[PDB]
Amino acid sequence: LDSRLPAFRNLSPAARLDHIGQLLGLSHDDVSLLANAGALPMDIANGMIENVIGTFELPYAVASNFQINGRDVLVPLVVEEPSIVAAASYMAKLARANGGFTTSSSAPLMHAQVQIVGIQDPLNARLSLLRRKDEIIELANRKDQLLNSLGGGCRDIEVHTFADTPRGPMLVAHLIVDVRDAMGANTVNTMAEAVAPLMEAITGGQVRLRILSNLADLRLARAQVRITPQQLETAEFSGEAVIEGILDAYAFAAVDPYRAATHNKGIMNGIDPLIVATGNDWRAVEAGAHAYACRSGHYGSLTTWEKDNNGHLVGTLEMPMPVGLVGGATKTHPLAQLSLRILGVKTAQALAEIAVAVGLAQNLGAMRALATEGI
Amino acid sequence: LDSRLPAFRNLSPAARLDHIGQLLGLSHDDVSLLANAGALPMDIANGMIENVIGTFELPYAVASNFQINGRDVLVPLVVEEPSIVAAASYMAKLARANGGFTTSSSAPLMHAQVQIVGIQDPLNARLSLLRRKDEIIELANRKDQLLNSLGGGCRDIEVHTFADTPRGPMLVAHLIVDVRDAMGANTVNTMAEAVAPLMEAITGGQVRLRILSNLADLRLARAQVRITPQQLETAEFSGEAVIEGILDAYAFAAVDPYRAATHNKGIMNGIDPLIVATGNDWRAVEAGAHAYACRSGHYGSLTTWEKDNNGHLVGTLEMPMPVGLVGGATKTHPLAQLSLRILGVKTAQALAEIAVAVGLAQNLGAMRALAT
Repeated sequence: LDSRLPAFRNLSPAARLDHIGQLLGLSHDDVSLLANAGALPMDIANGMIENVIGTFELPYAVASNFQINGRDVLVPLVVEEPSIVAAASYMAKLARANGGFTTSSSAPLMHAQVQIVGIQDPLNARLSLLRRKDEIIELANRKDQLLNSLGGGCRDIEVHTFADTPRGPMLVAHLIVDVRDAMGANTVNTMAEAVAPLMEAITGGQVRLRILSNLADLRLARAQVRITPQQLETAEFSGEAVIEGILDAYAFAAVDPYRAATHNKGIMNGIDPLIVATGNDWRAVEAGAHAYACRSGHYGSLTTWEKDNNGHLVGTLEMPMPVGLVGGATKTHPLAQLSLRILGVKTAQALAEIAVAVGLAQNLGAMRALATEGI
Repeated sequence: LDSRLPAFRNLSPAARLDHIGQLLGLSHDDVSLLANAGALPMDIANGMIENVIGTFELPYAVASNFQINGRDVLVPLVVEEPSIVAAASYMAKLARANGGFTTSSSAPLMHAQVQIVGIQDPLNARLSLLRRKDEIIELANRKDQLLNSLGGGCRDIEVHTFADTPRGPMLVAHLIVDVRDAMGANTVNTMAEAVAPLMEAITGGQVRLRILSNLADLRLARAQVRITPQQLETAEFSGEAVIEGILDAYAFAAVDPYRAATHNKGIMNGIDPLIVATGNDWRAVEAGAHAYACRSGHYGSLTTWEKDNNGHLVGTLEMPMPVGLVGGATKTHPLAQLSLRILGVKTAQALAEIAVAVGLAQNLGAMRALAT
């Protein structure tokens, strides 16, 4: 319940573990998982990917001070780069004074693309599909009733066209599916294959690809922070000046893709480590994050920074966050299961909300640093 | 070296390791590193990042069959998702028949950004900097004399302007630096801080940010592959039909960002694992890759696929690839050092070339699967 971890940064790893062991009430066996190497059995490892000849380790750390919608959370991170954990913890600390981080998210919605070719009337074919939308949605939904009972399932169908391409005219259907606590790939791919035949019948063309889109722009996670001028006071700068500089730094990233790429990288320095820690696919999160950053036809910043009516620094982070609590290595990796135990997350979207708060804090630290450094 | 690794997929991890051990001539000490857990000492781990309480493992695998510019290479990969290693190995295998992968790259060039504000004459200030470009380049080239004798160093300066910004007018200088075998961040950031004072004097404004740009578009790595129709016909599909479908798949990715994001993700499924294996920063490679994919204003495909004059399928992958043989975890992690040993790479750009070939092969497999 209290994530402030005093002196944590100077406690030996063992001491730190013990600590985390107590405030979370961790089981004996659970502490053993991080106290001795080899938590990932070779036969579990050998079953995960192919041509396995061993394992590879990265430091497992915990960021402190985080507070999500008023409640404290400890955050596990796996990465090789220094400063990330510290910066995240420090900004999280400044965040608590003004209420911590405020988050929210959309329903866990993923797209499954169903590409159709060979139709001479793609535009007309599109209306035929929309005409029988509910018929397509039902076929897809009778392929996984458990999910429907669990509160998920196909909720809609969008169809897009690309009549003129070097390869001919293309029609692309998008199955919109609520995947509850899964990242969604197989739930979605599965349904895509189940409707493909019916779509062929309705359009008269042939389905080419049936697969999820990593541009999960219907599964957004949101986070907000607020920092006051008092908190940003350094030896040589006024907390106000620093706020103004951070604003100049954000503007620079909003206009220059060379700065934006770097700016967003910092955001991912905070997010990716939590993804690995929970056994999730970091390539999926990365692709969705960057593709979304250039949705305006201009590669820009995923976060926003402004000075509010009180003169306070307020930042935002809204982005796609496809992540899961079940699925793949999230279940088979003992440490992934433990990370979820440390986080206390009950839904995939809850984990997603924590991800953007950490990403927002990481961006903040990076900018505060650059903004406060002297010539 | 012969990277066939026959029956490798079915050998036990121990057998696979021994096999990699003979084949490479690794010492008992080196094999010991993958044969027992804990290759990464806590005190090494504890010094790597902050608030450490332990370690986290991921499978360490080796993709087979790769051939770079005629020479065989074994490729280490660390990832949690299945199919990646197998797909990469299988496409590499098809690639050998037609010469394997042909690669190349630019010099290891990185940008260091030096943002300048507080001036009412940015456009004019820019010419003043260009006027003394050489004076700036030399100052920077002293902050790191070792780099220069190794064959690297600041090689140029570009200056860009942003006249109207809701925050005022902005001038941004770009130091172009050859970082040899480093990824470059600290080499570049240091030089940026060394010139910032001189730039302030020349423009009259004040330096805000001084930091490298992760959009490493001056450090590109290139890979090519060729597959014949014979190699691509299944029990149910004709090779040419398959080549044609792959072509339809590429076209789809070139126009639809929803497909491109997925298409490019697959490319990174192949690249990121090699990055982690060598202790490199995977966020840096990811950011540069995707930012580069939408440079034209439209988020598209990093790879290209075409049918050449003899009807053969030919793909390419050109993209920024900032990686290092030295720097950070690449040196302190015993397994990172071992991965470089297995790779046999002598320069950072050589590792970069292997990265795009693996990324190209991964994209290929994904597409062959879906059109099949």
